Amino acid sequence: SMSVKKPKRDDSKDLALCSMILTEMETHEDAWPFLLPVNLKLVPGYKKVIKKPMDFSTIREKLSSGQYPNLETFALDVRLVFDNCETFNEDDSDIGRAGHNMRKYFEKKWTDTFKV
Ligand SMILES: CC(=O)N(c1cc(O)ccc1C)c1cn(C(C)=O)c2ccccc12
Repeated sequence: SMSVKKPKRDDSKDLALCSMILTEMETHEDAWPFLLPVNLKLVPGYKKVIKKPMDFSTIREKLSSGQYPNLETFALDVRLVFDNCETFNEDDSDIGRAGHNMRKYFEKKWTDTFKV
């Protein structure tokens, strides 16, 4: 409360750490469905069904331009990519399985990186 400060983690390295994680995501073999935005003009259903499209290149732009207030808003956008993928794709399709793989890959990196 007022004049009572909770000890809080050192967040000075978060930008660098999130960029590192995003780089590893971008270079993962199964990253290909997520490297660019879904083409809203060529993919029927997507624009109407997926209310908040997100992809790695958009996250990279936002990260490079100071549009993430904190590390949690970054993680939200990464998870949005995979939540969108699950909504639109069958689990056993190539894109669907890529998304599950990439979510697992992300969440372990997230855990290993930030609760030291
Ligand atoms: C151009 C395009 O729309 N896609 C795409 C396809 C690729 O092979 C490589 C990269 C991308 C961005 C699609 C991504 N999709 C996802 C993530 O569900 C889709 C879901 C349905 C149809 C297309 C896509």
